[PDB]
Order: sequence, then structure tokens, then C-alpha cells
Amino acid sequence: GAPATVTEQGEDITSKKDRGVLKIVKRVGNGEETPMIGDKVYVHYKGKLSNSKKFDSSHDRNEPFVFSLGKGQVIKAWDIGVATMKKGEIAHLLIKPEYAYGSAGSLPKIPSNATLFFEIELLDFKGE
Ligand SMILES: COc1ccc(CC[C@H]2OC(=O)[C@@H]3CCCCN3C(=O)[C@@H](C3CCCCC3)NC(=O)C(C)(C)N(C)C(=O)COc3cccc2c3)cc1OC
Repeated sequence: GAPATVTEQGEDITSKKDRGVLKIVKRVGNGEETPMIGDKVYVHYKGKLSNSKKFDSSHDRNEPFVFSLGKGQVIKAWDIGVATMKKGEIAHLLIKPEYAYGSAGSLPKIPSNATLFFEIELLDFKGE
């Protein structure tokens, strides 16, 4: 499935070049701009442990998820990954634990040492 394909073929979008955040574009977006550090970004998403059968469904699918890019308001992989996305893009991200919740996890949904997988749709972004 998509997690396997991303591990094998996905682009390494990390500074370390550790294949810790891997990306495949699912739907090509608009233009060439990407959000910048500090911009408010607006997304839809689906996330799971990478070996889970189903995406987590514990958030409202209609209401945009909003955060300030690059400010440590979300896991490291999202700050790196959303920064690479064009408006209207849908992307797959496969994420090693050190770019997510690491050895601590976040129990009960996220165990220690968990690899995560997301589908993210970038709806919009705007600067200060
Ligand atoms: C700077 O580092 C952090 C900053 C903030 C947090 C709190 C959790 C944070 O969640 C996330 O960053 C990711 C990506 C954005 C969507 C939510 N995230 C989740 O990990 C998912 C998770 C994915 C794997 C399957 C289980 C669900 N979390 C959620 O979807 C739910 C709804 C379960 N969750 C509690 C929230 O989305 C809570 O709202 C948040 C709002 C901002 C940041 C975080 C969570 C954790 C951090 O590091 C571990």
C-alpha cells in the first residue's frame, strides 16, 4: 500500500538525509509558491501508525486544521513536510519516530518508537 511505496520510492525531504521524512505527491497543486516559516497554513489530513489498517478518524473532517509553519506547534515532520507543499497539493508522508513522538510516544494512540503515515491536503496559507 501507500506506506510501502513511500518507503521504497519517496523523496527524502530531510536536512540530515536520513530518510526520516519521505514524501510522494498524490495530487499536484497550483503555482510554485510554498508556505514560509511563520505563515498560517490550513490543511485537511488523515494520519495513522504506518502499519495500521485504517486511518485515525478522531477529528472533524470538515474543519481545516490550522497551525503556524516552522514554529514547533506540530511534530517536526509536519513543519518540514508542509513547507514543501504547493497550494492545492495532496501529499503522502512516511515519518520515522525521531520526526514524530520518538521514544515517549503519546499513549494510548501512539506507542513508543512509532513510524507514522499521513495524507495531507494543503488548502491555503497566508503570511503575517
Ligand atoms: C513540537 O512537537 C510537538 C508539538 C505538538 C504535539 C502534540 C500533537 C500534535 O499532533 C501532530 O503534530 C500531528 C500532526 C498534525 C495533526 C495531528 N497529529 C497527529 O499526530 C495525530 C495522530 C496521527 C497518528 C494517528 C493518531 C492521530 N493526532 C490527531 O489527529 C488527534 C486528533 C488524535 N490529536 C489529539 C490532535 O490532532 C490534537 O490536536 C493537535 C494540534 C496541534 C498539534 C498536535 C495535535 C506533539 C509534538 O511533538 C511530539
